Amino acid sequence: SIIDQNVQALFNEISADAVFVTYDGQNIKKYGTHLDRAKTAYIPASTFKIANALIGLENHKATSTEIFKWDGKPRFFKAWDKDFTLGEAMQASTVPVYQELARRIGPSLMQSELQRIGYGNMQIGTEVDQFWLKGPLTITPIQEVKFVYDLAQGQLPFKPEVQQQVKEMLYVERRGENRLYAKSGWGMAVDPQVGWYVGFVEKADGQVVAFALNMQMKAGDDIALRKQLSLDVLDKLGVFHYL
Ligand SMILES: *C(=O)[C@H]([C@@H](C)O)[C@@]1(C)CC(S[C@@H]2CN[C@H](C(=O)N(C)C)C2)=C(C(=O)O)N1
Repeated sequence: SIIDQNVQALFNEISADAVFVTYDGQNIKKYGTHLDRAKTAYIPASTFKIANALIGLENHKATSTEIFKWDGKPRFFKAWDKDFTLGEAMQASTVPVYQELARRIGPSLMQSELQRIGYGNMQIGTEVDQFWLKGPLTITPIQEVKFVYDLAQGQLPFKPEVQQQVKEMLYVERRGENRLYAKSGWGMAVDPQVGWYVGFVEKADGQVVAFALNMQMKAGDDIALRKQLSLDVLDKLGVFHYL
C-alpha cells in the first residue's frame, strides 16, 4: 500500500544493497533495495552473541550475574577495558568477553548445540572463538528473524529462564507499552562486509514483530545508520511509532 511505498522510499536514498525482513509468526515480509539478500547467508558477526549467551547459560558455562574480568590487555575499543556481565557486554558488544564465553563452551559442545538448534549452516570450523567473525558460520536474514522471534516467545529449545535473561539483555527502549529489543552487527573480516540490525518489537497484547536489517557495509560507513534506518522503517510500518 502507501506504507509499503513509504518504506521503499526510505531505501531509495540508501546507496548500499539492503534488505529488511519482518516476521509476525505467520508472514515473512521483505523490503529494501536487494530482496535476494533475505535468502542469502552471511556471517552473523556480533548478532551471534544472542546464540552464544543462550548456549553458555543453558550449559552452565556462565551466569547472567557473573563478572567477566578484564585481563589488562588493551582492547580495540577502549570502552572495552573493564569488567562486564554478559548483559553489559551484550549492550556494549564487547567481543573479547563473548570470545571468552565461547572458549568456555568448547568446540565440541558449541558444534552439537548449533546442530541441536539448527542455527544457520551450523559450521564452526576449527577456531571456536572466531567462527562467527570470519566464517564458516553463516545465516540468512530470514533465519535470524525467525530465531529472535522464537526468543521473544520463549519458544527456542532452551530453558525458559535462560531465554528470558538473554531476551532482556537485548532490551533497547520502550514507547508506551511497546518494547524494542535489538542487536547490531558489523562483520568486517569478510568480503563484502555485512551490517546487521536484528530484533523485535513486543507489544502489551503478546504480539511480536521480529525484524532483520541486513545490508552491505564498506569502510567509512556511518555506524549509526543501521539503527536509524531500522527505526525509520518500523515507524513507517506503524510497528514502532516515533514519540
Ligand atoms: C560486531 O558485529 C562487530 C564486531 C567487532 O564483532 C561490532 C561489535 C563492532 C561494530 S562497529 C565498528 C567498530 N569501529 C568501526 C569503525 O568504523 N572504525 C573504522 C573504527 C565500526 C559493531 C556494530 O554493530 O556497530 N559491531
